[PDB]
Amino acid sequence: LKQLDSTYQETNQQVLKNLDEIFNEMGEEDALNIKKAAIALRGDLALLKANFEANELFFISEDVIFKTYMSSPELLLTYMKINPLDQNTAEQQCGISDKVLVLYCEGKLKIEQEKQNIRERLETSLKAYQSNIGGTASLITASQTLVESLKNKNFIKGIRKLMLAHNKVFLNYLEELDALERSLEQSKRQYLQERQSSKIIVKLE
Amino acid sequence: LKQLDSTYQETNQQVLKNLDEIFNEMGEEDALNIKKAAIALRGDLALLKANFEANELFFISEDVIFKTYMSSPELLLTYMKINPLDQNTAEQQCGISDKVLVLYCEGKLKIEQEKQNIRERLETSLKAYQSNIGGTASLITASQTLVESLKNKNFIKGIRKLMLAHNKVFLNYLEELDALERSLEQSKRQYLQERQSSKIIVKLE
Repeated sequence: LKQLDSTYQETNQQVLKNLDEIFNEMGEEDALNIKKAAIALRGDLALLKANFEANELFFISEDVIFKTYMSSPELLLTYMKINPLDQNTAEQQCGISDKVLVLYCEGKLKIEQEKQNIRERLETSLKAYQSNIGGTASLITASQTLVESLKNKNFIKGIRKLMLAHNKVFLNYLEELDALERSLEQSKRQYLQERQSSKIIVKLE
Repeated sequence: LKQLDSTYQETNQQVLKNLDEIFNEMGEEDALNIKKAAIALRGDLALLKANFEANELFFISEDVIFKTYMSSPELLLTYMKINPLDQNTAEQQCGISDKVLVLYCEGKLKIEQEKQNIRERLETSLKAYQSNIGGTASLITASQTLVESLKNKNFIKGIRKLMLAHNKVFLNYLEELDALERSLEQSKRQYLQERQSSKIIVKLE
């Protein structure tokens, strides 16, 4: 049982952690729909958690009963001697001359009372579970699909964006060489100007 | 760029990490299909990684060129003075009386050579990318869907299994009280036997 809890509680935290990842008329109703589902799933999980915690509290106190005065007939009858029933029920159901048989009768009633207390708690636990489980499951499935979808988009985006950056670097080298080449043709043009000037000047004595 | 890498490389590791989660004729071809897709995605990612690494190596060495002898016409012409072209090309394309114009001609050729070297590398990078990206994307989507699906099944299983364990605990208390009650009726039956014996014996003097 102790293990089953830690598994349940990691599931619980992690699903909630997933939900924390958050912040035309078709997409309006969707954008709402997502966050309505998130608060709906927080509620669901809160109710299921409280219900598991209620049972586990009951189990601790109940286990002690089955170790002590519900552990054997002898201990039951000793316990009933010390803790008799309301004279109300003892008159009506256990009105017997034999005091020992009264003790047996009271023991039987106490067992029936405890059976009932356990039945009631189980039925309560089943209803809490049953009224949240189908919606909870759907909502977990929905949000995992969202987690998946976003991660997936980000993995692929991470590959594209680097590739586009690499292409920009390559194309930039080409831009730079074009600039360098036009700048060199211009330097050539000025050299040719300077040397045709120098030719003319030197010729003149 | 440095950032874009770390994002890409987390994507890379995490997708591979996902794949590490691993180990009627309809389900035969599926069970194979999953692991064939996994090795197919390892290959894809290995090729894309090598291609990004090849470019980033080239960028380091290339950036130095554009800082040094491709940074200006003056430095180019100084560099060409020190490192002239093969006399092969210099004869055929730069056969000029003016040694300075030969230097300009050679500079222009060197720029054209570098443009070509960059074009070739870009086209190589585009082909490596283009021949793996569509399959890689599909396969990432497929495996995320598997990651999602398994997690989802385990979250919900984690809730059911605890609930079933709680129901077993409740029902066990009921089993125990039934046992206790039959055991008490039996203790009563023996008391009644012992006391009817005691009644008979005491009466006899």
